[PDB]
Amino acid sequence: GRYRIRVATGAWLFSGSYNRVQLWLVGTRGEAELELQLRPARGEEEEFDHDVAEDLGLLQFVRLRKHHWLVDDAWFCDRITVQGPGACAEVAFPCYRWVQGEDILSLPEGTARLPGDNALDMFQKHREKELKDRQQIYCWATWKEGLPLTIAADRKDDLPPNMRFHEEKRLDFEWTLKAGALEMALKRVYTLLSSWNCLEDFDQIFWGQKSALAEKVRQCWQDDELFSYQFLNGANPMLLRRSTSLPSRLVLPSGMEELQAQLEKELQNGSLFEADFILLDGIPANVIRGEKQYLAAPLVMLKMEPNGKLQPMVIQIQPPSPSSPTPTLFLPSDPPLAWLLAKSWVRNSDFQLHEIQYHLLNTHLVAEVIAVATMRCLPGLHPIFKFLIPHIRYTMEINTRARTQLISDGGIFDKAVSTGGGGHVQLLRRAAAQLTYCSLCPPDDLADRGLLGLPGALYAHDALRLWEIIARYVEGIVHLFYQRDDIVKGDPELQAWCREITEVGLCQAQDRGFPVSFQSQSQLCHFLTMCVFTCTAQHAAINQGQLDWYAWVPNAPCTMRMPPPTTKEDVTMATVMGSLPDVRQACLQMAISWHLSRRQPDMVPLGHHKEKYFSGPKPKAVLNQFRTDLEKLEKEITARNEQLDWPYEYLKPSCIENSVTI
Amino acid sequence: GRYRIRVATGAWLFSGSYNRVQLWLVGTRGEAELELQLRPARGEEEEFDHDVAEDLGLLQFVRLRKHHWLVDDAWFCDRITVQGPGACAEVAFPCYRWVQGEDILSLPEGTARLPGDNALDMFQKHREKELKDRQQIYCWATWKEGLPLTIAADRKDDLPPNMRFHEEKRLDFEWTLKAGALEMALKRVYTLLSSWNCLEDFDQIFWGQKSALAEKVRQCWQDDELFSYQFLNGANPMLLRRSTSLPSRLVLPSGMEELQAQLEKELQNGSLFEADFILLDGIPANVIRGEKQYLAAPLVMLKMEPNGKLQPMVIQIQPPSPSSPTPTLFLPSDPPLAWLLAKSWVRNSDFQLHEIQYHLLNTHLVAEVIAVATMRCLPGLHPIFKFLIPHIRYTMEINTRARTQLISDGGIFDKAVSTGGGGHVQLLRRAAAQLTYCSLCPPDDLADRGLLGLPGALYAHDALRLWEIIARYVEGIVHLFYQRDDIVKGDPELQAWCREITEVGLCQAQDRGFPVSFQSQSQLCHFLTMCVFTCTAQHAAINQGQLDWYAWVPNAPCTMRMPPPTTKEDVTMATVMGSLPDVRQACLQMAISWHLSRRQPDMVPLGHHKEKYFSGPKPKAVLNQFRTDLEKLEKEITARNEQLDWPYEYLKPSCIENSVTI
Amino acid sequence: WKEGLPLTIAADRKDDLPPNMRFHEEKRLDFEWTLKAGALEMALKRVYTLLSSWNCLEDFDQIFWGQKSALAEK
Ligand SMILES: COc1cccc(CNc2ccc(S(=O)(=O)Nc3nc4ccccc4s3)cc2)c1O
Ligand SMILES: COc1cccc(CNc2ccc(S(=O)(=O)Nc3nc4ccccc4s3)cc2)c1O
Ligand SMILES: COc1cccc(CNc2ccc(S(=O)(=O)Nc3nc4ccccc4s3)cc2)c1O
Ligand SMILES: CCCCC/C=C\C/C=C\C/C=C\C/C=C\CCCC(=O)O
Ligand SMILES: CCCCC/C=C\C/C=C\C/C=C\C/C=C\CCCC(=O)O
Ligand SMILES: [Fe+2]
Ligand SMILES: [Fe+2]
Repeated sequence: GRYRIRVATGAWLFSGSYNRVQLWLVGTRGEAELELQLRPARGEEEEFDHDVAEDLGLLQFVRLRKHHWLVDDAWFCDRITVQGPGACAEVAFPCYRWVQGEDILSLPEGTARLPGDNALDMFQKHREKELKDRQQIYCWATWKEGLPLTIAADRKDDLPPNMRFHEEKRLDFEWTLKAGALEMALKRVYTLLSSWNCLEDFDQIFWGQKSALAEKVRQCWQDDELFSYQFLNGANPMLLRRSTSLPSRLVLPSGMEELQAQLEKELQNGSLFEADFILLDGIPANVIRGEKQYLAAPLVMLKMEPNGKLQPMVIQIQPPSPSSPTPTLFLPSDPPLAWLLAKSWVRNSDFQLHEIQYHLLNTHLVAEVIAVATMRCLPGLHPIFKFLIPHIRYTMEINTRARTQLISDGGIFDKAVSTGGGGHVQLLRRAAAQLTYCSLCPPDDLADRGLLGLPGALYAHDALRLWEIIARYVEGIVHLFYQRDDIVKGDPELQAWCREITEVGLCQAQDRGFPVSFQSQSQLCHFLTMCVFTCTAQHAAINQGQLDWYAWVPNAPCTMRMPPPTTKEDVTMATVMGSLPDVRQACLQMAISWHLSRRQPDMVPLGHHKEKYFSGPKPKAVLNQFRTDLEKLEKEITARNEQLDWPYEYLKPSCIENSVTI
Repeated sequence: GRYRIRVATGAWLFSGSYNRVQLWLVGTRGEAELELQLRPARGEEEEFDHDVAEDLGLLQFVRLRKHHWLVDDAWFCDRITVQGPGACAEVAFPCYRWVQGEDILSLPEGTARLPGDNALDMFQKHREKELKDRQQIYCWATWKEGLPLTIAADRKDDLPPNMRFHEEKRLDFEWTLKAGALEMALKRVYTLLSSWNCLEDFDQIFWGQKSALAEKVRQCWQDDELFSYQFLNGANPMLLRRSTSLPSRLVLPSGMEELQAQLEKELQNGSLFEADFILLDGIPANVIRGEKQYLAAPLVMLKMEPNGKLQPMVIQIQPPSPSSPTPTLFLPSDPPLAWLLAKSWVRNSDFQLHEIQYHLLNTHLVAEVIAVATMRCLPGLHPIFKFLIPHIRYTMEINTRARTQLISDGGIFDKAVSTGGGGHVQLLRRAAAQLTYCSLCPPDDLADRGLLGLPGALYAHDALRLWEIIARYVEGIVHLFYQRDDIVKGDPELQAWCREITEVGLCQAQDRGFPVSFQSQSQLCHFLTMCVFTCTAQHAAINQGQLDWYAWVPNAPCTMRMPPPTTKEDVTMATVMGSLPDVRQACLQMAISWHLSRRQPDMVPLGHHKEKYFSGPKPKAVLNQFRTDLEKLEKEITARNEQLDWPYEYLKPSCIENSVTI
Repeated sequence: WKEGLPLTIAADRKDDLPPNMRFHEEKRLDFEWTLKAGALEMALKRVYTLLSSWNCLEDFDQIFWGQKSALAEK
């Protein structure tokens, strides 16, 4: 009758010394009440040997009440494990939550359970009560119309406590914000007594917030090879697509018959690629400190040479208009300053579409919709919730901090970036209309963009490998808990979660290929693979490259302070320098790039969450197989990268964070 | 053949993601090599299920090698527990150390073991090797001649890494130093545009660094009752002693026949007490910023009324000299300003003797001698080492920080305190000559001082209760591991530790009653009870009252800026105010009082160390009985204190830190 | 000064007042100096509370000094 109760504590803030807890061991045949004296230690759980006279049977719940606690005392309980009298099996009760208030917190038994039709079942009652509690604390908010809905939190303090940053993450985030502000102030003081008239003057600020790859970028940004390489394996690999036909906007003037012949030859050869930034057309540009920024919607046509390297054929900086039916077509054979300015405009547009569409919307906002819907509709007992909860860690707070500080009206995005000041919200709406289910799934996105089988598309290879590994993990968990298709259909909480993402969170995403329901195990598996890839791998691909490719500001301008060139002979070094961002906007670009792309000291690698929501050995085995496949993929990526002058490192699983946290 | 290895990690700093460890399970019949991937979590240990083909037998050692680690990566391993194939007993291997370098770290089996005469025994070889390693990293240093020896560390960075502050303690200590510096700067700015001519002007600085008891002290410091009460239950309860005879220095002039009759009546009644500050006689006073400080060696005679309250009879501020054969005898019936100045001089002298003799020397330096000798002569296998190691935590670094920052030449003690500037080192030498073994043991110290059985001596009652409880803990551990007297005598490491404290650390303390050897279990029990009380309870008594009694600077001046009065009629408010410290020294007194007496957020209550050095159930039971007695004593002290206008709270076991850390 | 209120002396500023109604030297100097002293003490209190939490009633002890009385302490 000796029950050993081990309380793993994730975090605590105990002002006093007597922090007591009333704990109930609720079993099938009875419950037992205990009084425990919490004295948590770092790295060690607390044991509590207690003799229970009554026969509790199989334990189903652990109930917690904080007994006469101070108001400032906080307790994040990781989990409670109970060893029976002679059972010797540590029955797990995962909590992973802040125990607040004087109310009883019920922790169900750690075996993941689907909802049933037995209303009298204790787990069914607990999951219904839990779902009501979650649907009252986790509410949807419309941040902007036409956008996917957010968590109902005006500020980070309005968030639910379980979605908050833990101490180490919050301290690191705020300290690195102060460090970036300090370094930017030092850079701006440094450039007060220096001229800003040549590209080498960007060396005056190119320090502290940079990488070795960023130094290589500073050495090689003017090369057309690196400019073309950025479309495949740069910060934004999400836009370039193979051309099945010449674009309609690509209007060639007279005398471009050689370029037309080359474009037709690349088209019939199947080596013609395009990056169309047409989503930026008609987007109002920012006005920063009374200075008008400028935006363009370029089209750049690339050719794939036999050596696996892309080469630029033509840049059209502006789409055709009634005012300008035939835009100037910039070529690599042009005067070098005009071609360099055209490449800088294309990379600036890539910066806009990368940060707004493919970083903020496709990864951050989609993961926040997944996070809110997972908390609202999937109870703690649900296997899909236990599967998804490590991959939605810190997503709500990082999106709330973005909405309050970065992308607010007057935020940091309105201080450096050309799409800011309201145009970025319209661009977010336009990209939300383009935010399809097909675009978020690498096999379908890369088949649609024609990037399958490309030897130099390192992102594409790594993303397909990550998708099949993550899909193996997903199908292992789902086939563990959903044996048949009718079991998937018969799960009301899962269907409610699917509707919450599609109908509610993504704002009627039926037309955009998102499912309203799951009719089979495979459909649920594909959707959850999309969720995990968006929360972990897509964000790592679209986020880790910010410092590598954006610390050198001329390689990817955050804004343009001059109108796009319409003639090639009129472009000088003064035109390029006035078109490039000033030192304040460039330093802000560098600081945000560093802050967002740096490795978090408390980061969790993909699949290596320490929180044990699942209790059974079979989901643990599926997770272990997932980790083994990730280490094998990391070995393959390292072996490939060591033989490359330009390694792709953003999709290494150790460097892929387990959720969207930054 | 499935060995489950659980690695509890106290702390880590992992820059990268692949921190591998080669672990050897060394048993009586063989050893097994493993490769473990460390991914530590807060509050949770790391499990590692591994199949061992060979029969290891009973496990004796766990060997650790860091396998290709980064230079900045650090790992403080708490302990390693191994569960056998079907044994089900978690064989513990406590480490509680920073794993540094590429060398193999051998962790013995957690059962405490005495040294044997079998040289071929693996534990004997390990403990000899460990003792050599410890005697090379833990060396004695002579900070000042005539003083007890210190750890060989010129700065805190020169300390052994296992004696360093952990992250939370170091951050809290440095942040509270910056906070105290900020608050003092604000107080000094505040007093620039205010007059300093009355006692109420000390209200201008009496904020932020104070307590409710300190406010009561500000309300009642001029009362003779509180002044007398401070000798029994104030910050310094270590000096007042019952008078068996009238002191020789108490020279009464003519006309003091009534005072002589009262002193004789109190002497024959047995209610005559004295606080003789004669140790301060001839001590050179500080010179702070060109202003000469002044020191006195007073004698104050107290009478115990039937209601249990002490009352002051006479204050002699200066001892008799050839120049002044009959010093002025200040009485409570004098002009009030002269009597108030005499009481302020007595309390200033109490501040000097409290901080130098009874805080720095009797508690901090003695615990540092115990700490260094324990590390040098007692191996990790030794039961007395496992007993003492929680009670020597942070002692070396707090003494090193004191020696480098506070009490150095030009340190903070030379900036506010009258004994500073070199005189405090001479006072430390004089108190070291008075530092007897009898003085550090409450039953003997209170019997010698005649404070036994006093109803109002709350410190004395709490100290005797703490001594008997701690002695029960000590005798439980010792009788668990030392069954006979010849076992105590036959332990060479214990005798070496005794010599290291007495002959080496305390600099030939034979004449001062410290033992050169242990001839019985009871002698070792009494000495270890002295060690634990000095490290925990004596320091708590002499340290927690600093803010309560010293935030109001006129209640206990850190320095005196005028010579002591020789006449009663010439003392004015100007004389008192010029005698009291200026705002800079008073603010420094307040800041140090707050910094030293505040509850550390990471503090370990007495007997509640989470580190499990002992593996057996019987030392755990002895520790549990110790904790139970401490909670019963805390309930008794709280029940006594709730009915008292002046509660004594410094010896509550929850408020007693487990070691000298501040 | 305001409609519906009792009427005031016709003086937009203190300098527009009749000279016989003006503060004498000691009163004016004391009033202005105590305004500067209160501004100084408030600046010091606000600097003090920058690095302190404001979540309990005892945090009002962080500012309860300098401008108080014994009755205010009670
Ligand atoms: C991790 O590093 C960071 C990245 C992004 C933003 C910050 C900090 N917030 C910020 C906002 C606006 C600007 S800003 O130049 O647009 N305005 C300024 N106003 C003032 C006001 C007074 C004195 C100087 C200045 S600079 C700069 C930084 C970082 O620390
Ligand atoms: C927990 O709080 C504390 C307790 C004790 C000491 C410190 C800080 N060290 C310190 C040393 C000397 C002095 S001191 O007034 O003797 N000198 C000064 N020099 C300068 C130099 C420049 C500007 C101002 C000053 S005040 C004060 C503090 C604390 O933060
Ligand atoms: C006898 O003592 C006083 C009582 C009442 C008012 C004053 C002084 N006038 C005042 C007005 C407004 C504020 S206020 O915090 O509302 N604004 C601030 N603006 C700035 C501007 C720059 C720098 C700091 C500040 S604080 C505070 C005082 C006293 O000295
Ligand atoms: C890195 C290039 C410059 C800005 C890019 C624009 C938008 C970022 C994309 C998604 C937004 C998500 C999270 C931002 C994180 C935290 C807000 C704090 C302020 C900051 O982080 O500043
Ligand atoms: C509290 C009254 C004024 C000073 C008293 C004198 C000496 C203290 C007694 C023992 C010394 C031990 C530890 C001091 C701790 C740390 C040094 C940091 C500086 C400081 O802590 O300042
Ligand atoms: Fe991000
Ligand atoms: Fe101390």
